[PDB]
Amino acid sequence: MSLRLERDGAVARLLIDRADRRNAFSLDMWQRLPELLAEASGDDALRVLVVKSANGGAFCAGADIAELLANKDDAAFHAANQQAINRAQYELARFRLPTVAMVEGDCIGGGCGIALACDMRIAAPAARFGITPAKLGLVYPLHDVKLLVDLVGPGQARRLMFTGGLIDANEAHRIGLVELLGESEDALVGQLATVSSFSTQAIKSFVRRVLDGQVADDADSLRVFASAFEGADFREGTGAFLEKRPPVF
Amino acid sequence: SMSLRLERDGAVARLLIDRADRRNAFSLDMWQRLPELLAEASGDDALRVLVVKSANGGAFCAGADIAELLANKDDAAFHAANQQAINRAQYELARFRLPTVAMVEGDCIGGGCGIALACDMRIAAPAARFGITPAKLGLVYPLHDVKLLVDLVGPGQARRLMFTGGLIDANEAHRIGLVELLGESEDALVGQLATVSSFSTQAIKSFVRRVLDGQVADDADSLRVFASAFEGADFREGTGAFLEKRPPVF
Amino acid sequence: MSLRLERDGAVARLLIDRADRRNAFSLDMWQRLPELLAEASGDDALRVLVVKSANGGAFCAGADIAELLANKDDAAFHAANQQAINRAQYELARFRLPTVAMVEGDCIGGGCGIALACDMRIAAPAARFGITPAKLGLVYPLHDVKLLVDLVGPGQARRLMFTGGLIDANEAHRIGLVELLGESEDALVGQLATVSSFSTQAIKSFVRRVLDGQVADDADSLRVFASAFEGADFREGTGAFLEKRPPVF
Repeated sequence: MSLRLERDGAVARLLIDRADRRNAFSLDMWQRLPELLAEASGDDALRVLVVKSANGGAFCAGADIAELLANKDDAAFHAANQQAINRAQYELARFRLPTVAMVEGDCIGGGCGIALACDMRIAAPAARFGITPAKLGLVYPLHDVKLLVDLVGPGQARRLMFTGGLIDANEAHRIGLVELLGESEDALVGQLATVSSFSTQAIKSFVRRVLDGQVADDADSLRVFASAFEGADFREGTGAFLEKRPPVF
Repeated sequence: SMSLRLERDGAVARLLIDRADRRNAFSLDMWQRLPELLAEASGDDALRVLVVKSANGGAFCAGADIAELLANKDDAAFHAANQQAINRAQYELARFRLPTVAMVEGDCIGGGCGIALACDMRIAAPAARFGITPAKLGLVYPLHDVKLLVDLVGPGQARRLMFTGGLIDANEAHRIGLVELLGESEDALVGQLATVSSFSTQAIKSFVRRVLDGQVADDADSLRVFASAFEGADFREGTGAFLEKRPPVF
Repeated sequence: MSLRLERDGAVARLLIDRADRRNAFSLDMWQRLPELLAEASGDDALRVLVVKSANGGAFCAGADIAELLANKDDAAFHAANQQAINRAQYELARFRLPTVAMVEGDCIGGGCGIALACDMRIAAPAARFGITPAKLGLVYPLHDVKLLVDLVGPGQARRLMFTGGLIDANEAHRIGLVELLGESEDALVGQLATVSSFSTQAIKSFVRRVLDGQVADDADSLRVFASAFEGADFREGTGAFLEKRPPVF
């Protein structure tokens, strides 16, 4: 399959495997993505989801161009495609566990949307980023405009979206589009896999609350904080600390 | 008075600050003039990008006309009118319908920094310097402009600059996100901005403004705007040009 | 005297003085902090508050570990500690005057919280930063999640909070966690102490309104702006300029 899930204990990988079209997404792939997220989310052992190319190279060149051109006069297709992309983007960005995009090549348009929906991004030296709807007279979904502005601010967001020009790995790192430069996700994934999954999931939800406009602590966020002390992970943390050993979460 | 003037050149318009003998400092009449020139530029259907720059290079804008400030220091009526005129100019520049670029080649201070902040993006040449200096005279900065600054550089850097009134150079402005690009000239960027879809740039600019105004999710309107693109002439030109392996002419 | 306040005219110093526990905070230090803020705030001569270690080295290694372990099953302690930390953080972040954190060593967990609640941070070359609740199965308070996201954005915030990994002074500077690199706060403090305190206090409040979600000027903010022209600092600013002398605010 051109989009598949691999589950390897604490780590799952969402793999994009369509090298002959530079990992371009078709409508069926967009529709499939939420199903794979649901499969991954149902695994209690999972600690981190990695999104990456199955074969290195391009991360995702964006829209399937043959599909775009074949359906350029098809209103039903455009509506279905809009909904599928928006669903996929919405769900990926709110996946319960930490998510990492490993970008080793071109990450364009809808591909950039996928990367933006992950919690953090690692860029290898060949990585390139761009958002190109202005080159076809199209718009970017507001959900994804917000993901972009959240990371790089409105100046860089407009620079990228108005021009549709590509930027390289170092510039993406400089402007905050990617958090890390590196050849592999292994080191980061190792760190993410060993911490408390109670903590990561709760903190992830707090960050989302802040991004959705929450300004101060309220009764619920105070309760979530306090609930940690009743949890098994806190008991493992304190027990491990007393025994001078690493906690095993 | 031609201390602020508009040049319209097809797809590109230039809002030129032309008061070299006062280092491009703004007087009240220039603040009044600014939205009038924006209205003229906006009425042009052929326009694709507005560039804000010095007519003569050097200083972009050294801030408030100091002679005017001192002469009117006890004049409450002047202060009221000046506050409202500046706030109108800033508000309108920040919401200009098309892409705007500030080309900064020298000192960009106070209200001058306000103008640069109200553009969509900024390019800084090597001699560009930036500062917000109201704390040196016991003044405040408008909340609208505080927000423009915090949007770009965050509250730590915003407070560093506004509390001290100290200047930063082009490289530090670039590092903290006050300017998006370093360069001697706007020509390359303007060329890119002039040749993309103006349907796209205007719609996207409005989306970014909705996000900055606190919009969190897509709604009926934003979903409609997105869908409307496929009914547009620019999309038809885009796909037609792609099939013919030629550049689109939007 | 683990936490103490020095008042030196225009400059006050909140000094963390517990070197034998790497400046770790106990409950009583958290409770003492707002009392010292109230004392500082009552001084009309004050222009800037500096938060720093009394003895260089670590800024604050985080929670008093012996205290944490001794109270691991004490619900009353957890409630009191949560309340004290949140109050201290809330009040420090809203102190009426400019605040500067001078970080010369490790700044971890609750220590990073204190640093984040200052207006700006200077890091010396040995400074290191980390937020580590995920290593103990705990959450970070939403107020402090917001302080972090405000500075570094959601990507870097999640990188730091999910891994609990430390970053060095240069990376903290690169991602916007600290505003300045330097060995000493003296130059910055000199600059802050000589500007208008009418201006700094008013501007600080405007920045806070923006962080709390204010998007446009309103009657109140227009009024605050206009009120500057009736103030003694504006008269001193213009009078000094006319007399070609430095202003004395």
